[PDB]
Amino acid sequence: SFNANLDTLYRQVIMDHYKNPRNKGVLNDSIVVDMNNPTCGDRIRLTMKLDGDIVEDAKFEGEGCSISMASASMMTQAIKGKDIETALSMSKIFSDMMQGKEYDDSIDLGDIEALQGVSKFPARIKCATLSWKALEKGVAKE
Ligand SMILES: [Zn+2]
Repeated sequence: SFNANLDTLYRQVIMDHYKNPRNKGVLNDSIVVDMNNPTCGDRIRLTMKLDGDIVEDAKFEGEGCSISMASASMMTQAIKGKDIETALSMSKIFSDMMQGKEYDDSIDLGDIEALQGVSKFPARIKCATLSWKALEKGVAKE
């Protein structure tokens, strides 16, 4: 069916980020945040190189389900070059998309919109948010 094909296309984007992750590794001279989601057993180490308040670079290492690792990939791709304020606005928009609301759709959220499917399964919301919590934890360390 058509809804099925659209779901499959979304899923193919998510699997592209899971099997072709962006920004894998660990940055030198960076903020390091470790974060884990015991409710799925996902763990991530996010590093961020900030130029003042500009996300100059962001990498992650980790192990978890397709959702958490794909979300980390999409987040690192989406926030690079943005200021902290914009990254946090993107985090709030993503949270709203996760909660099922009408999120702000006039700022570059890139690949992240494929993760809207996950609002359908509440238990998987934690997977999708792991990286963003690390991001927030990262930038509340100034
Ligand atoms: Zn998970």
